[PDB]
Amino acid sequence: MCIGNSTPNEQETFRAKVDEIWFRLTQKTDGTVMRDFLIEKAAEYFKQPEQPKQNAIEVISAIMAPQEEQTKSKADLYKFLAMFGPYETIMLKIASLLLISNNKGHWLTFDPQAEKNANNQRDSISGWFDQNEPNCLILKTPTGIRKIWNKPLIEATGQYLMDENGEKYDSWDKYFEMKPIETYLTAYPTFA
Repeated sequence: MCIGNSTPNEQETFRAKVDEIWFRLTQKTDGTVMRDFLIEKAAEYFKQPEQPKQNAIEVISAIMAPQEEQTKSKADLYKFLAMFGPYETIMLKIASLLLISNNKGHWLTFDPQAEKNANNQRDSISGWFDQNEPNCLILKTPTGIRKIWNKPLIEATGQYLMDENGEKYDSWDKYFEMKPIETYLTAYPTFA
């Protein structure tokens, strides 16, 4: 498990930050912790000024895929920060991906083994984050498979996206506008 499309410095620096925030949230340097405890701490720490803690809890909880997984380790936090850039705008990057996913068919999934269920699909849309490369979102569209990388170190204000071709994007909104998920005609004759 390691962030992809990043240089050695980026991987090294990202690793440090994960160790830091983990220590700051669990008051440990490794080991595991109770699920409800990690979500609680992450919520009050990653929420926005005007965001209800309950809302931060629901959002984080959903993203922490296994709803029935009692313990959570530093790997789980590593995974979470890898998908949504730095912790300063974590809630902004999530708002952006979800913003599109909830208004385009609810194609995003966090539940592990989300890939083993993707092969059992032909004419459907499915998007999940790679398990061994957390910052990479694999999109399964009717026209093939796309790859888009989140820059864990770049805040929401910057261009935190980067596809396989190397093109950078302002956010999940901007990208799913330039590269729409589906393409179907809606034009219609009008003999008014």
